[PDB]
Amino acid sequence: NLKIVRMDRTAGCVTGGEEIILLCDKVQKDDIQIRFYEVWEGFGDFSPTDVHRQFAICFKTPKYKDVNITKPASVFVQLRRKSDLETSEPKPFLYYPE
Amino acid sequence: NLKIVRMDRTAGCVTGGEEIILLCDKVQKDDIQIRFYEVWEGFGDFSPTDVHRQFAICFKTPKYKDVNITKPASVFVQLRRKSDLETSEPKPFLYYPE
Repeated sequence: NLKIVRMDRTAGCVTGGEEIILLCDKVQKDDIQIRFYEVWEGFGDFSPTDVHRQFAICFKTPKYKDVNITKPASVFVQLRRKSDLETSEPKPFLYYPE
Repeated sequence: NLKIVRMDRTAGCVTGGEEIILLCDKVQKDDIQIRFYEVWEGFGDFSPTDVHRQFAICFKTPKYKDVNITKPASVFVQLRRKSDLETSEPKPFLYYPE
């Protein structure tokens, strides 16, 4: 089962598109997503080639639901397997205004 | 043989101590170093537990040789095996003034 071991950033701008490196326990590159949620949900933008040897993922943050927030919005991020929707424990993530 | 596949930062402040995540091809956690060089050399600060499943390394940058530079200093970074001193191809890295 799924685990986010580390992320180099736990915050990002509401506009999205910012690169993060996430370290995970073993995943399958074609059966993995990164889900940001609050239910609002957005997905990390990456392809299977951005999964590094099943143990890391380089991705770009999704745009948050509201790019006009005036203060930070606390969300969660989890790994999720596409096939059976199994998830990791969530990590907090802070979206901040532009 | 050794390869730096990606680093989340390719620059840092001369004072060192900044966290980087490096993605690499397979290493042994007890037989790996990260060497910054220009011969001046400094080493990434990490322990074997900071090596993630042999495919990534979380480390802190070394302090540069001169913390009083007034413009950026271009150095190289390589993986190096401690046992036999085998190295990866170098990646450029820019140190910048405080």
